[PDB]
Amino acid sequence: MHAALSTEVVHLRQRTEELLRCNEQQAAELETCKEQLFQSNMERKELHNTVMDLRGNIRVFCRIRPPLESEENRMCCTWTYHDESTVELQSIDAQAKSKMGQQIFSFDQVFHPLSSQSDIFEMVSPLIQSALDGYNICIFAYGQSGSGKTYTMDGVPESVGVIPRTVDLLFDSIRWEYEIKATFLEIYNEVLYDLLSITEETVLDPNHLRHLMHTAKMNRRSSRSHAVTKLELIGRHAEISVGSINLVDLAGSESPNRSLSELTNVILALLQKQDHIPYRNSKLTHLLMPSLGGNSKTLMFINVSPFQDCFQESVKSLRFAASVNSCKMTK
Amino acid sequence: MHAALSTEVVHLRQRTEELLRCNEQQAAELETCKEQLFQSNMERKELHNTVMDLRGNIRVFCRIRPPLESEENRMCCTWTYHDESTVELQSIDAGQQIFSFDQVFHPLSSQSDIFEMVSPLIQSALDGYNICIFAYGQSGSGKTYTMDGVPESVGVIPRTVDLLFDSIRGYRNLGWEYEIKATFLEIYNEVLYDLLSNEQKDMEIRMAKNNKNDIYVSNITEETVLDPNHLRHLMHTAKMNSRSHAVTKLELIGRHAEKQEISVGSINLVDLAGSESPKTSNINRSLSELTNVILALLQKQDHIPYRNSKLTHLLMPSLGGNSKTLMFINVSPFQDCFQESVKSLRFAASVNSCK
Ligand SMILES: Nc1ncnc2c1ncn2[C@@H]1O[C@H](COP(=O)(O)OP(=O)(O)O)[C@@H](O)[C@H]1O
Ligand SMILES: Nc1ncnc2c1ncn2[C@@H]1O[C@H](COP(=O)(O)OP(=O)(O)O)[C@@H](O)[C@H]1O
Ligand SMILES: [Mg+2]
Ligand SMILES: [Mg+2]
Repeated sequence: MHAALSTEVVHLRQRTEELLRCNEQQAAELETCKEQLFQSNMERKELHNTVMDLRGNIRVFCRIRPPLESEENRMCCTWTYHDESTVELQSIDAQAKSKMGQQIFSFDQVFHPLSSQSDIFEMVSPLIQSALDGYNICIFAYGQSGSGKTYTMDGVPESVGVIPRTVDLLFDSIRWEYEIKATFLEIYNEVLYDLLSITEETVLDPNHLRHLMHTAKMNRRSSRSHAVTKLELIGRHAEISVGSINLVDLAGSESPNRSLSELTNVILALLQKQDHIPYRNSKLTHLLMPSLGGNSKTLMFINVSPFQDCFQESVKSLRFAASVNSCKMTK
Repeated sequence: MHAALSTEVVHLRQRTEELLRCNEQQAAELETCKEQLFQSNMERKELHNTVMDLRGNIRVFCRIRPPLESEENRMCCTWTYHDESTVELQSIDAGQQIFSFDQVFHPLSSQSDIFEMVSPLIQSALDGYNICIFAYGQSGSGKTYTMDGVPESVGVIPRTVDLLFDSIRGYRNLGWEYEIKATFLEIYNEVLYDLLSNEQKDMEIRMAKNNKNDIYVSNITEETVLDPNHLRHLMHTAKMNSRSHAVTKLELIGRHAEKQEISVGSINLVDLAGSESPKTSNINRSLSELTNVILALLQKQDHIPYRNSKLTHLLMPSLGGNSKTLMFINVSPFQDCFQESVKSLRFAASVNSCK
């Protein structure tokens, strides 16, 4: 019995130890693997930005939101992702899939419904920073109501969002003298509201802005209005670099008041009709003019719903998103 | 005590079991992380190649060298750098001379400046692309100092290698193992010469083994670099060995055991012979043949006569397709080199002339 037991003890001891060093071996590799994956991710993004710049074409991002717990029984259409920038959608009924069929679109980046509010911002960040270095950055969220425009731009108190993570980046990148001119307005019928037509107030502290913004979001079928938000920056250091971080939140061009229809006519003009562009044919287009044409980095979000009942609309959205990413921004 | 050993056996089993599961869980993590790293690297390579395409798959640069300390008063012609792409020159003792490049390096541009144009292509070579770094110009323009450089200021090749080993080291953290095939040769009068041997012989350019498109130089010395010391040794052995072309080829062969993937690319650092006009008591063919192959590639042609010159045949698998080429046109900042400097630069005109 002694011998036998002895044999076990020895065996298990070697196994325990040989198995222990193996655990360390992996941990070392796991640790290293993360670092490398992290370095790889960082590279792709730097390169993804270099690429989008040299291209010139206004950046277009697709964001596909996940279904809310409420609509737990709401049918979804088939979604295929060919890679980081190409997304396809197919209807539940095959009688439409054969007749024209091939609903595949390719943008600068497609966000899966699992994407977080950070995975989004991390792609917008570069623009926000370039604002300080003297650049006019614009960014809106086209899409049908219920798609995610407001959730992307503003977001929810629980999580966050573009606009407000933007401030945490607008000040952090300052830590040279920087003066900021916050601005809020809205367009229901075709008139401007809030503190404007007239002006704004200056930013003082991150809290003051994080508040000034919350102040505006108050006083808000229901949302067929564009939510713009200007943010002029001032570079002194002591000739004065100036850049604005425009933030627009479109209404929704879903199957129907119709200002968005004039925005598309702009996009089309950004290619053909090089002669007179319908910039001055919409109160929205006018404020977004220094973005669609003039030297300015424009980033648009294309919010879409994964629901079948939204198919026709998703396609209209995706389809319009394609032409926009075709405009070669002068810059 | 049997009981004592008996109790240790149970606890050792509990420990082993609890250990087995910990390791198993780490395996699942590791595999996933490895799977994501490879894909992530695959997209990074794609993104990198896009940037190179955008900057141009065939770029031409100008590099004017500073006046030599061996002549304070030998004349310089009237230079005038219009932008960082255009440059002009003018004679003093006998239209307009204005040429555009992807970038113009003046006499103050350092070797690092030059390498900043190449550095990105080393990554391209490790990602399976074939690069061609060319140094065109008349004797004295600065071709050698550019490509090889000097010990006080190493040139393209030495920097390329240094970057190469560092990047190769890093890649091991992704599961990649890299090997470098080095070959050094000289082309004088359409005749190749091995710079790694003393034995006079014959080396013909035959088709590769795994591809009727790749090249193969029979009787060539193909060293498999063991480490930077080995390579260092070779490069020195080779320099020790005018009117010919010098070609230092680095073949980057990466292997990924786990994914069973390979990545084969190559850097072709060429030191073209002088482009001047000969006298009495030719190479200017393998040279014109080279510029034409680059011009032919630009105009996107079909029937390219690579096999025309010994050089264009050798670099054939690196002059077309995904391949990237940098043409550093060296120039002498002197009046007596006006005609030639204009000739050298004039090539840039033909390059961008391709609408
Ligand atoms: N990406 C997302 N992840 C989680 N929830 C989202 C996401 N996008 C939108 N939502 C939620 O979906 C609903 C519609 O979003 P919302 O921004 O109001 O659509 P829109 O503003 O385009 O009409 C809201 O209930 C919102 O809080
Ligand atoms: N950028 C430079 N800086 C300092 N010296 C240079 C530079 N370019 C060329 N030279 C020098 O000019 C001379 C010309 O030789 P080289 O560069 O090999 O010319 P080539 O290859 O065109 O025949 C060499 O002595 C070299 O060291
Ligand atoms: Mg809304
Ligand atoms: Mg030389």
